[PDB]
Amino acid sequence: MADSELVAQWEKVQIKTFTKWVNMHLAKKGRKINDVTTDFKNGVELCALLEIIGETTIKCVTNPKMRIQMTENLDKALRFIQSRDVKLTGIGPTDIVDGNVKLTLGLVWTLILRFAISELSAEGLSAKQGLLLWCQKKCEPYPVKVENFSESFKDGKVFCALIHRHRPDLLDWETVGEDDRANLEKAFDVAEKELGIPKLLDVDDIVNMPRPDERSVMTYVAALYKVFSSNDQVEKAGKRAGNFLDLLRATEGMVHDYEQRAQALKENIEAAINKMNGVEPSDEYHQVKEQINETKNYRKGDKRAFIKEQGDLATLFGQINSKLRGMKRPVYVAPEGLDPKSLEGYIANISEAERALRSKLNTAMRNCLIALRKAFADPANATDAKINEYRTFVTDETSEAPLEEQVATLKAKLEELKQVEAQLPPIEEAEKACGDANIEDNEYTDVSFDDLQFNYEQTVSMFEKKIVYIEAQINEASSGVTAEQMQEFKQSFDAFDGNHDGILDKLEFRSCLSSMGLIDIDFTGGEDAQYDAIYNNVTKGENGVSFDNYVQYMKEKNDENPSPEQLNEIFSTIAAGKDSITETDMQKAGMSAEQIEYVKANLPQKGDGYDYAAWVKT
Amino acid sequence: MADSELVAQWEKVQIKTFTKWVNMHLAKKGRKINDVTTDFKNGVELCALLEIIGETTIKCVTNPKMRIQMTENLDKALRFIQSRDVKLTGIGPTDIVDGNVKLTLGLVWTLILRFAISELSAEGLSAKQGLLLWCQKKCEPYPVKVENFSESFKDGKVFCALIHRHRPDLLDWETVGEDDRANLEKAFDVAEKELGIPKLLDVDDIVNMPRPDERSVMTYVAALYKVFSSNDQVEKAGKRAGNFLDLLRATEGMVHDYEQRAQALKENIEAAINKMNGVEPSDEYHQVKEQINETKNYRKGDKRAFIKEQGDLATLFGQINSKLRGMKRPVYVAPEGLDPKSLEGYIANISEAERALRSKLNTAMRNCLIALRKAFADPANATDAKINEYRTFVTDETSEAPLEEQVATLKAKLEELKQVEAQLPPIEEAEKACGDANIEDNEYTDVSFDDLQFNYEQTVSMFEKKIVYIEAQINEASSGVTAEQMQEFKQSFDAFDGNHDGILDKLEFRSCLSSMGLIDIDFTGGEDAQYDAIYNNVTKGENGVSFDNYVQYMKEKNDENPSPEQLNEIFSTIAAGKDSITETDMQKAGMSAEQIEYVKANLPQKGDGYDYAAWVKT
Ligand SMILES: [Ca+2]
Ligand SMILES: [Ca+2]
Repeated sequence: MADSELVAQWEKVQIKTFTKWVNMHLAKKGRKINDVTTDFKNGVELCALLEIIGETTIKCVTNPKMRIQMTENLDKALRFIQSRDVKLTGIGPTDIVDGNVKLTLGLVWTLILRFAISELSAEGLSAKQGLLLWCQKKCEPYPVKVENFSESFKDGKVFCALIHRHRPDLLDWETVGEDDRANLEKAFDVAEKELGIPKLLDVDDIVNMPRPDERSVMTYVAALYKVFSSNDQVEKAGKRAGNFLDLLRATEGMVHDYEQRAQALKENIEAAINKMNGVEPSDEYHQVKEQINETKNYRKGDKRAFIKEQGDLATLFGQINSKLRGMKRPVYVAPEGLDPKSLEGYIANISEAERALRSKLNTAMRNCLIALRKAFADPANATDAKINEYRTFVTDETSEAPLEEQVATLKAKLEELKQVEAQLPPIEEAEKACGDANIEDNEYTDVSFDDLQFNYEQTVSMFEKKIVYIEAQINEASSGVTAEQMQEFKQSFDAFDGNHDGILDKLEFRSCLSSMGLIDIDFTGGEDAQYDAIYNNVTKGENGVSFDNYVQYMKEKNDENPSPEQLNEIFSTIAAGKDSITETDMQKAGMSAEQIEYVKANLPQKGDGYDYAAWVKT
Repeated sequence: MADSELVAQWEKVQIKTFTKWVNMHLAKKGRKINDVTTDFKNGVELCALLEIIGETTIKCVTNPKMRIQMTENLDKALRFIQSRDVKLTGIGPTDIVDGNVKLTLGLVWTLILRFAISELSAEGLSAKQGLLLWCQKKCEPYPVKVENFSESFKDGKVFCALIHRHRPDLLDWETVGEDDRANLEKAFDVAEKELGIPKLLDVDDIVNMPRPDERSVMTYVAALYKVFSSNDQVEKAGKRAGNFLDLLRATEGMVHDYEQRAQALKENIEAAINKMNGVEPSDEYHQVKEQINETKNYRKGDKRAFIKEQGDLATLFGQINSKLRGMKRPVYVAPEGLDPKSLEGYIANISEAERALRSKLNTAMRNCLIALRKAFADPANATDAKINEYRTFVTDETSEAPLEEQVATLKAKLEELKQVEAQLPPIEEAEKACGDANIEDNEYTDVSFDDLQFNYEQTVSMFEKKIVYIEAQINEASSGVTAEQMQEFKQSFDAFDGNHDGILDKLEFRSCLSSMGLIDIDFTGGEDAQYDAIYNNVTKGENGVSFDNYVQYMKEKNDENPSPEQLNEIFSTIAAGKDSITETDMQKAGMSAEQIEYVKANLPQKGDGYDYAAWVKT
């Protein structure tokens, strides 16, 4: 009969915990019982416990005098119990009054089930088993087995499981799983101070006993169910889902922003490649420079922005994926061809498009450059060569032809070279072009434009000179001008003829004459009127100065000059016979001091006089 | 006796002309004679003729009464004649009184010689012959023979010769040489109106006679000699030499000016060639451009001036030579090596020096150019190639080596490439150089500097990424971070780390957190003080943010996130058992409208509720 001590010990525990359960409710009305087996005998404490948990007015006798009134009290109380789905055919009021142990404890038992765990029953499952299923489901991750209401809860790691499964903030879990005194005390303490569940079970007489009482344990779990089921626990569970949903919702915002922007970037890179593939490399320099310059704006602007953006997105996609890795949720997969690895390839492309464009533009500029240099070099080299061929021709004097023919030949060859004059202003333009295009190296020619202009002018003037000199040779008999002499007239005349019309202007002629100093008249209140008349005298009409008129004048002025014999007479007459010319003779003759000085300077002296034999020598 | 009519005829002419000579002198005192043979008989007219030509007072009887007084008169007159060198031993006063023809005419003759042509006699030459020599010398260019005083002067072209030889302004010469009446009348007329010589010879009785009288002709020539000998004729001859000397003197000025200037030009061209031959073609671009530019100043300035000056001088030398050709004088020969043909060669030279210099400068610029392009192209091509070799290496995943070794290998190869970073700023400088030197074509490379910088940065970042990911693989067991997961942390952290010190600044960290939105706290009067404390919480000291600290925080934040089973409970508790979550449950649970919207948006609906089987699925 050892299986008799265990039955008793349990009764001692089941009386403690069923008492601890009644006054937990009675307390809300200030009432209290000491022992369920003895304090329910008068009926009063049961009726008042029923009125608090059931919320109905039962007005029983507070001080029952006779066993009849105690019984009277219980019938009113038993009517209330029976009305709710409870079976009470077995028990009568007579024995609950007597204070019968197991029937009182069986009645306290029936009420508990109705008022704490009746909700659990599920068409094929008793109150005990539906509560057991509720324990079982809430303990799936935990290293406990929940198999009965005695053996399973002895350990007490199942009591801790029920609090951590519902509220992980109140008792941390991996600090559970060794001591049986500890984990229980911690759990009963947690339900007492923070859940408001009174310590209905003693910590010491569950650890001391081989198996705890099944009914006592069930009472506590039911109380635990009501607190965790409580409205406030639902509210706590609201805030928790809130926190989790909100993070996903901010993360929705993050995936939307990335999507809008990733698309944008893909589109923009695409736009750029169309532009780049589209542009066609110019033949013209200022255009190609402009095309080159264009690329530099992109490299400077957009290109920079496109790299940065792809960066930022690779950032965003990574960050977003971290957050879902963090939430234990599945990773974000970006729409086909908007993953960042895809995105990076797009950058690759426009980099590939740029490199192909500028290289294409590079050869353009190179080619353009070459063409520009040859646009001045090939003509100028053709032209330098032409003038030179004609230079050599006028330089050649091996001809054995008649002079009149040589003149005709010359003027004929002159025309050709004169024709060249028009090609000069195009080549000047082509050199200037090379200048604008910034080239300070030619490489195809040494020659310059100014060299061409100067060489041409010289060769043209060279022809003009040889023409006149052979024309004056032809004319020597006819007009008494030394061929040689004529050159000098042509030479002088040309060089004042400011235009090249071979006629001197009234202004233009005066300077020529003024140069040679033939106009003795100077200043005198500007007494150049004589010139008005001299101009007219020279030009018979003529409204300008003829080369022939010019020459006429000069021949006329030359005729005024005495011959050397005629010169001799003048001196003879000065000296009155003697060849020696004394200073006194000249002074008496009236000559200016300066004239005398020249005579002395220029004439060899014999004795007291100056001989003039050498001047007459010819 | 025909040679008797000629002797008479002559006497008739010699009386006319000897009379015409006496009263020419007598006129100056108002006195006059009609005939020398009859009016000298009284002596008075002779004495008075003697007193005018001799300038001495003889006071003879004006009205001689007796043949004795007439004779008396002549003795006084004959004393005066004899005193001057004259021979008069033959003639007496008695016969001159009688009126003897040939002796009177012989006495008139002797006086004429003394008072008009005595000057001519020259120790071996009679008065007649010295006068004849004087005629002979003054008629050297003329087509006359002067052989006697009769036959030679008959023609009269010798009388014209004497006036043109002395004064060519009064009777022009080539309008002489046909008519004998004409040329004589013109000459006698010229001496009458402009010389003041009276027509002592009749024009008609020299043309009518076979030979004119020798003595009559001589009388006129003597008179002609005195007028041409006259002071005023000397003065006229002064002005004439003046005019000729002065022209030479102005011409002296012209040869001096040319000489000073021709020298100058020769010297200056010389100076210029020394400069040109002296300059040495630079290796450096800005210098060579400067050397090129220098030439352009000369071509623009001096060169122009040197051509002009040589022109002007060729003008001056020609003009001067014309004037001496004009003066019948010998031509000016310029000092050896200052003739204009010489001068033109000097211009040739400096043109030759210029062409050699700029060509030499041209190849310089060409070379300079090439060097400059290769100074960027060869390094950049070396560098593009290096980075790419390292790119391929990090791209290679064929390795079968241990991970720890692969990490060591990687960081080791990373150092090398990190070293390159310093070569980048030199190549940027070398590209910029090419830019200043105005080259928009390269030709030796397609590559750019920005391409190098970007490719480098990408490859360096590529290494950093693969290092951390293999390091997180190695660490997975130790620290419960998905290798993959760690990247995201590194990825995010790096991208806010504004410097590259792998530590985030207080400012720098806040942005990172702010980005992810983990800091719920915002605005509230700037209530970021919590952050002060959160920063400190993250960084234990630490005065910055550790990558390990960063990661710690994130693991900490990740741990706060419930598992999918833990998520299930929260929903179970909301729904109080049923899997279907109604809107009302969530509203009663207290959840925000937005949370509810997300639930509906994200969760498949069964009946009246929203299932959460898929979220728990994992
Ligand atoms: Ca003109
Ligand atoms: Ca930093």
